[PDB]
Amino acid sequence: ERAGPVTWVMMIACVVVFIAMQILGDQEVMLWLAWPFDPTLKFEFWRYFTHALMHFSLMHILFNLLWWWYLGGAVEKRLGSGKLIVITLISALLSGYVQQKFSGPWFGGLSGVVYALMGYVWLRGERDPQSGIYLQRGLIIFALIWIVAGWNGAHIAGLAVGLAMAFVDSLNA
Amino acid sequence: ERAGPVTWVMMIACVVVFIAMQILGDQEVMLWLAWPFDPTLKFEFWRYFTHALMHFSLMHILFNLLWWWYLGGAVEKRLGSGKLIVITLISALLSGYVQQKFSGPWFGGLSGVVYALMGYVWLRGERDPQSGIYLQRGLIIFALIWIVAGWFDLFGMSMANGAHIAGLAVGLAMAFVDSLNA
Repeated sequence: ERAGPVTWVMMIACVVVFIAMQILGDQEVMLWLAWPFDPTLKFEFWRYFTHALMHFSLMHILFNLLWWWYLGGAVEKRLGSGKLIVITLISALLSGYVQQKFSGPWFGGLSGVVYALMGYVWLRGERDPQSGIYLQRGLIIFALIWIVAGWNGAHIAGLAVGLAMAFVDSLNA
Repeated sequence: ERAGPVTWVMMIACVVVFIAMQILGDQEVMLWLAWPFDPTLKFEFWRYFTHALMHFSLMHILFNLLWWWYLGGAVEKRLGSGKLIVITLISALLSGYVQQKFSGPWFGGLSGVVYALMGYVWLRGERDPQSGIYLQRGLIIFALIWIVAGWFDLFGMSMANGAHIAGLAVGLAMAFVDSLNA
């Protein structure tokens, strides 16, 4: 079993983004991918999303990609790539907007999306067991500890998203 | 022209597309602007949004652009273009997903985003009256005489449509969040 394209291309890219940042420096890269930090840049749409692709530390990228590898691979595997992409896009945007709103356009990371995967995977397994998707009991808290690991709101919004779609999804059948 | 840049470009973009669809026919333009309909296109990212650019009838694009211009406008003036772009992006995404999910990839319209702006606008005025934004009581009602003139003043069945609740949810979300700061 190998992880799907979505899950893979995200990991690799975030590794390639960390790439540039280490070399060129955090500053230079965010100058390129950061959430619109000036009106002049407001129409540069990629910015609404590319901020997820940026990490500032070893631990930061390491845990985010582990949660993304495990959750993100399970979702793409059982429910498909489309399901992963949307959860990602919406959660990246929502969280990005809540972050930008309260603390400035200078941030980066795949933690907003991770929290969405945590709320989506966990919720479905609980509501729609047979669906195949669920958050392993042991890992519930390597992650609820990643949920309580931070105490954030730019993380709640993302959780809300995961939770939202998961509700919709365990709402069909 | 008083309407801001976002509001303005979106309307022009919709007219330019509707025209093209007319032309090349709805089929062709969807081919290009429809939510990914085949794995081969899954990574053509514009598609996840561009679906909102297409309309299938005169009355479709009309009321859509009317509410967009009335509502979109207001937001963009009183709250900035950023606020309108993000509302447009998150609601286009969440509502197109729901749609696709339950009814496939062939759709279109700016109705999902209209449900979001209405919800936001309305909700923000009710919670943050002073923010300056609100949905004119009559207007609110030209939505409610309507949820209540298809639901109550009935016609079809119940227009509380699949993709329109997610769109609404988004706006109600961001509104609830913006009326939460102060």
